[PDB]
Amino acid sequence: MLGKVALEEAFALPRHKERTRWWAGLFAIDPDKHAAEINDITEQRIKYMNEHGVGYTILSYTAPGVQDVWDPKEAQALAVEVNDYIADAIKAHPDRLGAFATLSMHDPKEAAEELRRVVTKYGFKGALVNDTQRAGADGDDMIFYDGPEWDVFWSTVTDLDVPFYLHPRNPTGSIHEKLWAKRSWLIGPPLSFAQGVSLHALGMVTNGVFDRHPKLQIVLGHLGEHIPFDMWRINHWFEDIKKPLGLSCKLTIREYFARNLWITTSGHFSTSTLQFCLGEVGADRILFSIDYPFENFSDACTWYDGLAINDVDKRKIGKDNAKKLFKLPQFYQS
Amino acid sequence: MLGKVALEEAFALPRHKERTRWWAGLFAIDPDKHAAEINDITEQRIKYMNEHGVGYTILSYTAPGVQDVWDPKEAQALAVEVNDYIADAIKAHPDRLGAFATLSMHDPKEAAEELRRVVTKYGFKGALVNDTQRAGADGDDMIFYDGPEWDVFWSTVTDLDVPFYLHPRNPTGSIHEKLWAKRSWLIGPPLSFAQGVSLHALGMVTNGVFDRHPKLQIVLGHLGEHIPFDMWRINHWFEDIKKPLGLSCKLTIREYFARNLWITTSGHFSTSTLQFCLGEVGADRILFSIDYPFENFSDACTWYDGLAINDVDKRKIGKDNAKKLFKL
Amino acid sequence: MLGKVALEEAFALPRHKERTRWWAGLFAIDPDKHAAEINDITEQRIKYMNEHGVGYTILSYTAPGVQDVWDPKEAQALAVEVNDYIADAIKAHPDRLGAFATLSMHDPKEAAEELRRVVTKYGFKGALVNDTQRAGADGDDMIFYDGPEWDVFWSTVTDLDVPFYLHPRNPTGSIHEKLWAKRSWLIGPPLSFAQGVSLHALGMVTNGVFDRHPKLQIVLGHLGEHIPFDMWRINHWFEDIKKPLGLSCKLTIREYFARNLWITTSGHFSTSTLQFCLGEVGADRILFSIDYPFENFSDACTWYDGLAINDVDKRKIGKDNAKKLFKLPQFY
Amino acid sequence: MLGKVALEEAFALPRHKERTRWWAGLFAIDPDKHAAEINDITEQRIKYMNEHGVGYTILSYTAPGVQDVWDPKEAQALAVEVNDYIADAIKAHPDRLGAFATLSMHDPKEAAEELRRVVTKYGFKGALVNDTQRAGADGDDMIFYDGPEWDVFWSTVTDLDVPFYLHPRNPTGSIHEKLWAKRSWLIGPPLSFAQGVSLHALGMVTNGVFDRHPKLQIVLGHLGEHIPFDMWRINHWFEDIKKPLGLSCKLTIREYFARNLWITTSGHFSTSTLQFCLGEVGADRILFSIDYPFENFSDACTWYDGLAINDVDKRKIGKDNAKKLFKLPQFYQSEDHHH
Ligand SMILES: [Zn+2]
Ligand SMILES: [Zn+2]
Ligand SMILES: [Zn+2]
Ligand SMILES: [Zn+2]
Repeated sequence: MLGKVALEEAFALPRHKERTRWWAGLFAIDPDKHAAEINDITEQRIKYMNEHGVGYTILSYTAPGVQDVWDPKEAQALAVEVNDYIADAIKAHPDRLGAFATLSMHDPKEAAEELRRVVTKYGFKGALVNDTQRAGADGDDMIFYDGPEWDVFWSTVTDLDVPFYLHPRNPTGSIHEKLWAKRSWLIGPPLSFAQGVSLHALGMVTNGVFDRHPKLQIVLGHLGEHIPFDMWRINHWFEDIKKPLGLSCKLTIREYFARNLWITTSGHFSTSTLQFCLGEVGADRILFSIDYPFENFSDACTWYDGLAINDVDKRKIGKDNAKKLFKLPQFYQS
Repeated sequence: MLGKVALEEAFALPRHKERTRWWAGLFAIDPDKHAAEINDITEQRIKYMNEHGVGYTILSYTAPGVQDVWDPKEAQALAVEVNDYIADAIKAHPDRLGAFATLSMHDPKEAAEELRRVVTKYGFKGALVNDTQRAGADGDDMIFYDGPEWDVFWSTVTDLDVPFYLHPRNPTGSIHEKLWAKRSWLIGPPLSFAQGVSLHALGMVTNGVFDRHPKLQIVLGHLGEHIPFDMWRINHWFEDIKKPLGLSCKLTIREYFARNLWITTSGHFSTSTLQFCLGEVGADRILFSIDYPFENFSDACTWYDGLAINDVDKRKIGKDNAKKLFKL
Repeated sequence: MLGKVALEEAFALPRHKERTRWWAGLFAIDPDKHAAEINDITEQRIKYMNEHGVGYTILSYTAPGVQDVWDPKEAQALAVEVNDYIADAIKAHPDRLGAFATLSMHDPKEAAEELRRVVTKYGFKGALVNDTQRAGADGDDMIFYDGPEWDVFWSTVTDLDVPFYLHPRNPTGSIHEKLWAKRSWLIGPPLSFAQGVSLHALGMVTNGVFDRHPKLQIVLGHLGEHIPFDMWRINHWFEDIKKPLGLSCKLTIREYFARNLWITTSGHFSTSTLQFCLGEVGADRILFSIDYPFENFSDACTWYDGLAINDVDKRKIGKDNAKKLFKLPQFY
Repeated sequence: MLGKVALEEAFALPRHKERTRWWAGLFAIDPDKHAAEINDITEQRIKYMNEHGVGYTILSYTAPGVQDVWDPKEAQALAVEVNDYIADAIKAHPDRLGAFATLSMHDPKEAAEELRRVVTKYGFKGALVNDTQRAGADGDDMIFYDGPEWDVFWSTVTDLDVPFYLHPRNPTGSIHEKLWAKRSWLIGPPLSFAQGVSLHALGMVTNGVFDRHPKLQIVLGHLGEHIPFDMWRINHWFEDIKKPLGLSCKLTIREYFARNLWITTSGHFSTSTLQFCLGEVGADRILFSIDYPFENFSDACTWYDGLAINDVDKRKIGKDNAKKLFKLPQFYQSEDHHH
């Protein structure tokens, strides 16, 4: 399939040589290759897109990124620097590249203003945030976005009518020490990533974010970070036990997955899991994505192009869902 | 289908009735009925079994159980007390009721001896443990069982050749405060339970427990506590990235699910997820279970009895897999 | 779920006392209740709709119906009689009942004119035809609609922009005797029905009906009459073998199922097969239906309402697909 | 996966090479290659097996084969010729090649005697028959095997305890004229094949063949010739409607699929349909198959080797179900010449 759209696609700031090499060494068997590709915006990245039937990618800042920065002024300065950098870096290829906003999430009003700045000025397509904001004087705390103090931010997101991609981050601080340090091969894609995002997303559900902000679109990578596996079980326990005991969110978990939540295929090129999600989530709410350069184009795209599924859903998941959700202009081979 | 076998089926101690009823306020819409049913062994429990086609259930101590007790002497005494209690309580129904061992997991040698004691004396079918053992100052510490100090325990488990059921427990202490207190509707079946068990089970995988103890059978409830959903993703990251970087476990995740792991249908009466698991896990390693009394018999058994799947797999999952695994 | 739409729902003419008795003797355990329910249009049928959350049903003439009549003038007269009868019988329930055209398919131009007559005069939502038209002396011949001479009829269907539901018919004549008489319990839903419809519908594909008429919408019951089970196998043999050897289809079989074909859940209340069809066909092309009164409302509707599937597709399949495809107005 | 076993794998007689090459013009893009490969037993065939991880194949006579021959004496003589031919042709490779019996099915006792002859003398693994036997004048009649006169045959099959593979055959004669001549692109794999076998197999079910012969094992290719798609629909209509009206078979359709029927993956390299069949049929009754040379080894084996399903079911379907059902030699894989 030509003209696919992918949107969990990372870049790094070239000056961050040590940080990029550190993350590369934890996520890639060839870390110098990883570094070259996460730094490149317009050369190898577009050659891969041309080679593998990808018309358009929406770029986002690497994890942990700004969500690792616990000093609010340093975090804000890095978010601004990243946003200005990537807007300029993609300027030559508006037919191939868009960007998501990078945000410091220490303060709701500040994040709202920066999101508004770069969506309005640069035409960014939404925001991508690496789960909770690392915080505290020494980086031991974390900020979730499901409390009412974030209403001023979520109302900006819905006023702009752009999605928010809730990406994972590595575990840090006392949580890292107590749960993960002694089984550290589970940090990242094997388990820790999905546990963080699913906690936060279901926090958004059960703490009323989607009730207060019913137009809000939240995107989850990796086929939904475990959640569809338990769609039956979560729904049974919410509807039959937790709501009788006081849970007051207005809709069912299935209704939130129909109206507010999306899942992507990033890093999860599983035909069997995708077929399962056709039932539990539905092709209208599933988006192709790669997770480049943590994943390579060939793996994602040979898998997707090879899917022996119906042509309507293959087109929707491959590009047409994203074209409508992100209001995309005509892009290469759209 | 008649003669079904279920094995994530809880009881509590009668002397804890008030405590039991207090805690039931968070997960039972009728806490008085929940306390009555969890304390009952041979009356209502067997009546439900007879009415819903359950020939045999293996009973286990309710969560958090002994894993909530951070004083080692008190924990050990309670495990002993519970094991003797349930052996005596079920003794008149050998054809309908078995038991899993209850253990204090503060000390590997201590836990191995108590497991050996009750398996040999009472014919218990295995052990069931509610995830990590609370310990340390004020019970804020957590004991996982994937470190080398637990080899002496796992060696006793395989010597006895009985399975070990890794059951969830609620988050406690500072972890509870940091992650769950502000989104507490997610505590239990909605999310926290599976996050705990999958962390611990995949710690056993990656820290080599099944390589040092290849006979070991670990049973997971709730269709595998998220793990089968990511069978492809875990496998890809383990084989293609983590092992080249240094991960040293000898088998693939799929190989551990064929040799060492089992999943049950407890609290997960999902034809959709079960079908997905038929491909990713396989009918030979899936066991029916209920999670009574947090779940009721009618929900679990109406679902399973109505499953429109092939005859041979339905019988394997409903009873024959468990008959052979636990040698009933 | 409330407001469901069903559209493989049959009626008979009340004067046909014996032809209803015969058909019921093969496919119904209570011939009395069957006759009473297939004859009813506004009473027990709306009672069932009210008890089971069905907002609207599109009614169609029983099988084999007009396709059993090999005398063209008797066949055309029955299609006219049926079309006037049902349009009258449903007129006081426009928020609950619609109708498909009944057609004699002896002649493309004749059938076209009658379809245009009843769509224009009564607002019928399409046509429903019970597979091939019996023809010739004794009625042993069969008229298929995939030849170029049917272009004027399919051109009418796409001009009116209404769907054509290709319903099964029993096996008759020499074919019945040679293949079905000595294994007659397979006649109908067990096997014969799907073998007829799949032959005809795949005839339309490979003889170019959808290439000449790209806007044409054909609806198949019973989750597609076996075809989705072989979507991979048909696709492989068409693309890799039949097309190098002459098959001139512009599109793949999957593309025709995306653009021209639909399937319904009539008489196939199988969660297993539906889930499989979400992959092979897709929720946008699947329609709830019952096959009343051969099936009862309770079986179809307790199954559908109970489906533990995503909310978007449950709404689309249950009602919203049909609302858009049949340009249904406000109803409940 | 090495050591895979396939068993819908055809050959033709060399003396028919010109007729074979002609007919391949309709179902092979390179009919010269098709004729060369369907006529070869030990060279290219085994080379493909070596290259693609196939340890063992059971060979059978191509369709329509003896079922096309409506003179009973000619058909019997051909079946005998074919059986002696293939037994001799495969005899040096017992760890790579087995054979199914080829039968004339004009007369039950004659067919039973030939099946017994070649199972006993040659160690054939079962029978493979291309649906109904052409009979009568002009060969326009059809002999089905679900009537009571075939009981003597099915008792021989269960006494020998070998399976019977019910393979398709092209439509012929008047049925071909009436239904398929004007939509000839549906003849074969696209539709006609499955319609024939499913009618015949469900005739066996509803006419009580598996009640009179409960040990009988019938194998269906192409993931069951449509039938599992309608497992729910067939079961509902059998149990709730047709049995009250007089259908007298004793078990459900699911019970026959657990006890008497097998399906193979021949010509149906569909992860989607296979997964569906895991639920409706179960991995214990599913067998890998290729349908060579109509299908090529690369298509079947790259698909099967790439399947991301649980290890145990993959081994059962790929070889272990067949190793037990057809009593393959222990250590046969030591001869697999794997690359
Ligand atoms: Zn990522
Ligand atoms: Zn439990
Ligand atoms: Zn009907
Ligand atoms: Zn074949």
